Amino acid sequence: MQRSPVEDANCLSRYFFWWTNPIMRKGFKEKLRPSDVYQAPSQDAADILAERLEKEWDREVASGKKKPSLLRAMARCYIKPFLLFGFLLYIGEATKTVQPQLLGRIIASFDPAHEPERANGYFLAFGLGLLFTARFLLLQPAMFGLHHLGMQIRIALFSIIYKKTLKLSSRVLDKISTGQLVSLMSANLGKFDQSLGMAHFIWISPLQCILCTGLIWELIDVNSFCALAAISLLGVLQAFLSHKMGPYKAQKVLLTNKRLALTSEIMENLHSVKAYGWEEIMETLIKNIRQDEVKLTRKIGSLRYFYSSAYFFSAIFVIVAAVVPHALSRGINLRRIFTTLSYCMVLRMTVTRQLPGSIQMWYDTMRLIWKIEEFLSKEEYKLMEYDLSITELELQDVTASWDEGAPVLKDISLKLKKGEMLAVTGSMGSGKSSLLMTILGELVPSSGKIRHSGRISYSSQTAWIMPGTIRDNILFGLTYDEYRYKSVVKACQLEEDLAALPEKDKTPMAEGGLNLSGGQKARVALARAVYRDADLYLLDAPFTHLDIATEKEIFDKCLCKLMASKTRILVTNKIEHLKRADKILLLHNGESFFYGTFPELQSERPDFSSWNTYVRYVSNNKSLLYVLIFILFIAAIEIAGSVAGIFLITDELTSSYYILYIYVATSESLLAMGFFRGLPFVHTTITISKKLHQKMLHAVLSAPMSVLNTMKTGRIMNRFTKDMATIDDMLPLLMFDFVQLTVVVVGCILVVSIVRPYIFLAATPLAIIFIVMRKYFLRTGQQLKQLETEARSPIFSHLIMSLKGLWTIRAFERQAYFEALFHKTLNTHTATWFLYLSTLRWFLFRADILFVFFFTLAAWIAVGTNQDKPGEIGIIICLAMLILGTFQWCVATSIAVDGMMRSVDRVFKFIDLPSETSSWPHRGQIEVRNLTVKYTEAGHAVLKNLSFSAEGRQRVGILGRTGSGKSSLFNALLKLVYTDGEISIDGVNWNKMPLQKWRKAFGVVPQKVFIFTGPLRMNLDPYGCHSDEELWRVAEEVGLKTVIEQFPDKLDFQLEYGGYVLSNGHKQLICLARSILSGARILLLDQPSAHLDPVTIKVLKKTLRQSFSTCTILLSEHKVEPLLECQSFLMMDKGQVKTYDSIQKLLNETSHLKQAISPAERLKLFPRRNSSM
Ligand SMILES: Nc1ncnc2c1ncn2[C@@H]1O[C@H](COP(=O)(O)OP(=O)(O)OP(=O)(O)O)[C@@H](O)[C@H]1O
Ligand SMILES: Nc1ncnc2c1ncn2[C@@H]1O[C@H](COP(=O)(O)OP(=O)(O)OP(=O)(O)O)[C@@H](O)[C@H]1O
Ligand SMILES: [Mg+2]
Ligand SMILES: [Mg+2]
Repeated sequence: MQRSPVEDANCLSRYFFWWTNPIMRKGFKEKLRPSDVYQAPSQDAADILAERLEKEWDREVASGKKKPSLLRAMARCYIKPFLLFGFLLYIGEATKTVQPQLLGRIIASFDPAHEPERANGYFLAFGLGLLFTARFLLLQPAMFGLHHLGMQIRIALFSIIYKKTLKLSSRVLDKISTGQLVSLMSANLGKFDQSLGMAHFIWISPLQCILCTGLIWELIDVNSFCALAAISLLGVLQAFLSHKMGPYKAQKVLLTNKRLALTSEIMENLHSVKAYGWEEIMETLIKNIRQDEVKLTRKIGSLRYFYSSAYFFSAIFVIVAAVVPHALSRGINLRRIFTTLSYCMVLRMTVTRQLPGSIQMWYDTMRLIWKIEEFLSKEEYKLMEYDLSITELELQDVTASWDEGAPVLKDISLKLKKGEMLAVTGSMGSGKSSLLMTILGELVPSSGKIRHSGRISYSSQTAWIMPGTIRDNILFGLTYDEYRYKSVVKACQLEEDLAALPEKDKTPMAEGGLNLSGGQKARVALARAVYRDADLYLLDAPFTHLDIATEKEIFDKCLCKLMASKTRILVTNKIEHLKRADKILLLHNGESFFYGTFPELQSERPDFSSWNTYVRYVSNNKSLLYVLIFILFIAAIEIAGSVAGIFLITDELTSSYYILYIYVATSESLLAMGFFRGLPFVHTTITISKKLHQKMLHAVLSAPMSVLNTMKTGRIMNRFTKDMATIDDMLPLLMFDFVQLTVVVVGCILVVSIVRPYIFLAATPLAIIFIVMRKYFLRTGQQLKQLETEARSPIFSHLIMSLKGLWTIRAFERQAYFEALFHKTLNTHTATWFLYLSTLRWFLFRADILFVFFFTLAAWIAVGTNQDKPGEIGIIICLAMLILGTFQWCVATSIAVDGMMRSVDRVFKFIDLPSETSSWPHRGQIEVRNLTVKYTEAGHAVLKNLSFSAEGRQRVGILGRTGSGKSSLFNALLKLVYTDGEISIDGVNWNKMPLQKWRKAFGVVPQKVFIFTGPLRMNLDPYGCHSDEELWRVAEEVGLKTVIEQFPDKLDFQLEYGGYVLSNGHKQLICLARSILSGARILLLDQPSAHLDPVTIKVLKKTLRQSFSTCTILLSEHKVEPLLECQSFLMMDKGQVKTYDSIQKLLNETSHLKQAISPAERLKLFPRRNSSM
């Protein structure tokens, strides 16, 4: 990307935006790409703004205040431009205050007498033009500069909070939810930048209004005292309505946050939710809180209507309060009423528009500043000091607990030398991870000293994968090597299956490694830890998804031979690992039973324990069209009354002009939308949003997996978060306001033109010139905006991803790397945003300069060919001056509404997203022949020529090497992937049946468990069509009853996503309980014994096999002891399945990839008949 031309440019160029010319011209001809857009300017880059603000905050915190404030630190580095651009806004708006007099002098000097003055018109008219043009010359650069400042504020705050959250402690990290932290940023991103202009009026409006009322006080009469009182009542009425919005608006945002949290859950675990068949249920779950939300929006909109309507209706009321009282005292003045009128309106504008919008921001921003200040002042993580003098780890009397400092760990003692491996072991929730967390330095111990050498590696229990390549995750910062890398891949047994992929290496992985298998994520995450050089290695249960063979090989080659002379701590429950290892550690409820060698354990007493966009929008709701006709017809007859109404006065009455000023001044109220006229528009434009949301959610949730796995979570979520909240909240009032301003201006321009026709002559040429200039901007800008909104998604997806696997980032000390990566994703965004914002200012500035030509040629053409002896064509200068003052505000909306309307197309893409359009037999007979499955169309084959059969209600066993396709078979059976064959059930297939009914036949328990936010009632049965004792029966049946009884509100216990409330094993136990209640013939089981103890499986199988009495089951496990119960067996090979009756046949037919792998305990029972001859 070439450097930004803004730096290498003239002042005159940067002021008038001449540098923008090429990028517009290129955008006009052809379509733009992310390659085409410029680099960000060097002044407002990420690294400089962060380094700036942090210093002032550091010293402000370091000074030792009673309460450190962010404003005091912030103000010291942003005061200079704020006041400098602020001064221009004051002198700019102060221009208005002197308009009444200059306007008032020419209209005064119209009819004093015929002869005294000639020059007065032209001099003061040219002066009015000079004074007018001085304003927007003075005013426009201030806005741009002051916006651009707000961008520099927001980039610094995103940077410093990210730097903070990366070093935030684990005790407090669990308390803070991710959704609210993201949603805090997602709302502000755009709004906060643009909002500063309104906020600067907090001292402008009070200073101006006192000077304004001081000048209108030149009216001695109490008449003036009556006139101003109309502004005060309106002003308090405005702020009164803003109060009533508060409790409704505040209560709604909370109710929104529930939905955005739930949509994030359902769409992250989108693979599982389809397999059960929970579309309409989830749609219903979303529809309730959605139904509750819209009810409040109606009230927020209805109050926000009168907020707008009271402003437009007040022109009639305010104007009569000046003139009619003055009729009592020294009546019908020559020129004082016009001055008074102009002072009355400019005052009204300030109280109605500026000051509420000013105190709107300051009241909002202080709470934002309070929360960030609170967030920056939280518990900080301590980095481990590295020193070489210590060579082996030392613990003594370690006691520790989460959120209290009963204890999690209690008085641990262990003494490990260099070049030794320890074996941690125990039951569910014994505290095996917490011991690693204390050694790691994440959890701080309360009473007990813990000492070690600094550098540590760590492999997590739930392995996570970065967005990039397999190489990137294995290397993970460190440089590439020839045989180091290869020895790790060879040792970790990741070489064969990696070669089998379509691309050899460097496969671009989706969110969380969905394109990789369950076991591969463990081995790649292992390899990561193996590849680096460190003193201590912590492997927290790496062999949970691996086979017996791969485990055996990895344990012999990788753990023993390759890591020889490295200290290891491995979590496991296998006799052979415990036997080979040096020292054992047996936890139980946070306290240790035994600590020593294996023969010493045996000598002890416990022997062995274990228009297209608009037409589609309007046509979605026909009720809005029946309103749209009403607005056009009434406005036309409202116009008809004014056209005819003037002539009645003009005929009775050269000097038929001063009434035209009052009409133009009074126009807004005459052409306003009444109570019956305006409210139906707001009602219909809400109801459309309720449907338009409900259509999208249904369309997105029912689509094929190849299309869904193409898209990331953020790309989808960005439609729900921003674009839906835009069309919900903002669009109704802006689309209301747009019609008003067009009807007023177009209505007014026609009727002022009908009198004195040749004023129309000036407007014909440039209006079309203006419309061309708009179409010139809209081609390049609107297109550039869509790039900016896509550039928003990588920020939050990078933020939220960082919080999931933060524990590793700390272990590998890669925090600075992620900051650098985070700034790159910002700089690409701000480049786009800065460019777009500049191209808007070009158009906005060109709109004003274009206005000067209309004005002067209207002045030049409107002139006496003969002697204009009344003169004062200046009054036409005055009529044009005021009417087109609001035209800038009318245009200002035109860009906002149109650009914001293009967010609707993004929804319309998702609505039109490609999708798929007797008693079911007790006989659970299933056969498959010549099946072939593929994930991506026109890609590689995962299965090829698969053929097998299962007997009616028979127990079948599936085996195979890790990454053979055991899950993909279940995806093929359930139709989540492309297939070529004929799967049969009772001599029936999908020829007649739809997918819905085909899905209800099965009972799934997937690899990845899915437990969403809500109570256990909603988890165990989302429909809600079961008895309590029926739920208690299955809780006893599964072997999950007691652990529920220990909780408060036993069955209505608030269960969060992730967390620590239930252990991993319990999440499987829940996932089984789903399939109990499902009531299906066929059951698909993808590794039930994942994080289950040997003790739990025996008590499971005892009671579980009487529940599943009359139903077929398809198991797929690496553990043998759960598997050996079932009848038939089938193994998965390179291509296809080959079947066997018994284990004796299976293991002997298999070529010692399982026979020589199973331990002496199964070789006790297996060779019993041969050896016991
Ligand atoms: N990060 C955490 N924050 C707060 N509490 C936690 C955290 N991790 C675990 N806990 C709680 O403390 C207990 C410690 O058990 P822990 O999960 O360490 O045992 P474990 O052997 O790692 O579990 P598993 O057998 O599932 O691997 C858990 O039962 C849980 O309730
Ligand atoms: N979502 C996916 N998209 C594309 N390819 C996939 C996907 N999931 C798996 N694969 C491919 O299929 C192979 C293994 O499939 P699968 O995950 O069904 O095996 P598995 O038996 O479930 O693995 P494990 O035994 O580790 O659980 C891998 O080599 C992988 O490339
Ligand atoms: Mg654990
Ligand atoms: Mg699998």
